[PDB]
Amino acid sequence: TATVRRAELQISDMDRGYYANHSLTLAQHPSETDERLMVRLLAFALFADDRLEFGRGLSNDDEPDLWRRDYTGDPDLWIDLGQPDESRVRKACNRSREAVVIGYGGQATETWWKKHANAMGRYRNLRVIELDSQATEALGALIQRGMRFDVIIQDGEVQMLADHGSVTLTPMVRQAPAE
Amino acid sequence: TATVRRAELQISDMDRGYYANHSLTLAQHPSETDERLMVRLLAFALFADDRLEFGRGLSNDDEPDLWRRDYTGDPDLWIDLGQPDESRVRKACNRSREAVVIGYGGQATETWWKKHANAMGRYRNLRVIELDSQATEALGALIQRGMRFDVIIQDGEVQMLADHGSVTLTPMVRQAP
Repeated sequence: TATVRRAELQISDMDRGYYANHSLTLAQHPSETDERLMVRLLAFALFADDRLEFGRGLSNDDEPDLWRRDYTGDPDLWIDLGQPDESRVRKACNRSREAVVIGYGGQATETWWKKHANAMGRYRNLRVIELDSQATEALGALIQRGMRFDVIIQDGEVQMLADHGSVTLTPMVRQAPAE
Repeated sequence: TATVRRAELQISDMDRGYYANHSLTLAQHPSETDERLMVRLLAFALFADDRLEFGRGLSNDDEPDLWRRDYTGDPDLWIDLGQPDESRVRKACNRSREAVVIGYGGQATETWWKKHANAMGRYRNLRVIELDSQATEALGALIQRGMRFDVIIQDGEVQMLADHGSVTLTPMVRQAP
């Protein structure tokens, strides 16, 4: 039994020049924790677009957790949460204009990076970011069936502000595509 | 007219606890020696951040060699290479959260420090480092149009490793916040 959540995001991104409002619906898979759901919501806010959509990346074969696809269907942006294996990383870079991995697993994610850092330099269209695990776990505690967040982004720092609590974190960029 | 230099850096910095890969394009100003191009690439590695940028070149006096700026436009980090005037350092320190002076050149740097130590000590947000001139010269000889370096930093010692060569150095911290 999946459960559907509503999320309203009022986004103020100083870094992007992005100000918009998003009325979202998220189906929480039975295997998806509250923490992972909120990381997906946060991911949407970090990359928010009129055309960004949640994929069903948890019936895990073909889709990312989030994606923006061009007007002919091909992925422009492919976002996978967690610690995808090498083949999943390779696939995403090969399949999409930009691929993003968003890790949040604490020591596991640092160890994963140091293990694969030399390797992942082989990709030029990959963005790897790491979120502090204690912050994501605090963010998961703010989960509700009907949510409203101000997402304030400024100088690489993100605040997720609701009437019932707040979490602020600074995503760590391990790798970004060449501009 | 600028010479386009691409560089990939794979940084493992055990002193900052900073681990990241960076893909950069530098414009080697026609007046910029290969040595100081590589010093500038090294300066990025020493202070690497996703929001660290290269300033415009010798063509523009008034920008630092590298900087990180806030949404406001205030420099969070201000980095000058060589022997800047004390008045320029004073102004940089006043407008930026931290300013950095990276000395390279050899005998140029020591005398600049013999003259300026006192006045610069009253800017408590200033960092001043000196790079050995033998090392920066060796670093410059490793220049190419498409460069890939592993950068390992531990206990103040930096190793820049490429397929075609390696350089090790220990920057000398003359002043720090």
